[PDB]
Amino acid sequence: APKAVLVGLPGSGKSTIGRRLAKALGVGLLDTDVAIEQRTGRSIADIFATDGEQEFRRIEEDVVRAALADHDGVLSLGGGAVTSPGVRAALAGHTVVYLEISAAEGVRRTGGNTVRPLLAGPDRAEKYRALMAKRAPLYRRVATMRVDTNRRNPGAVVRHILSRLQVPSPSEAAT
Ligand SMILES: [Cl-]
Repeated sequence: APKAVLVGLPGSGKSTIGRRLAKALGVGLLDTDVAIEQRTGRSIADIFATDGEQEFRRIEEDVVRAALADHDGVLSLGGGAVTSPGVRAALAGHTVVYLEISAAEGVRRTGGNTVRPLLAGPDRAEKYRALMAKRAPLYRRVATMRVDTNRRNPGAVVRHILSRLQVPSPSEAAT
């Protein structure tokens, strides 16, 4: 079972924190979005377009269940997995770390390298705030560890998580 399943919105630093965390623990990193493409031979977009959302969500659910069963390291969950009731069921009992950010932090962090994001018009930011309103409540439901990642460096976020994922040395009996 994973040492940690990471969840959060775009902008939360999920990819960089996942890698860093796996590095510090010395464990494997498995990303469910990448795993779906590796198991199907098709892009996320292709599956959506041709089989439809519900079927994408069944395929993802299967992948996530397998990963929770078989992976021992860090599991980075794709952004919409938690909309699936079966995913939220399958997560129960696991260690689930929610990289929590505000709507405003997220907007700022997903603007890219352009210097004047407001000039492209409000639609991208509006769609981002909508997503957060739909996903955030689901992430708070499934979390076992919430981590405030607003204006914190990824290094400090990794330390925070490691301080709360400690494993005692085994007893002589255990050995
Ligand atoms: Cl680190």
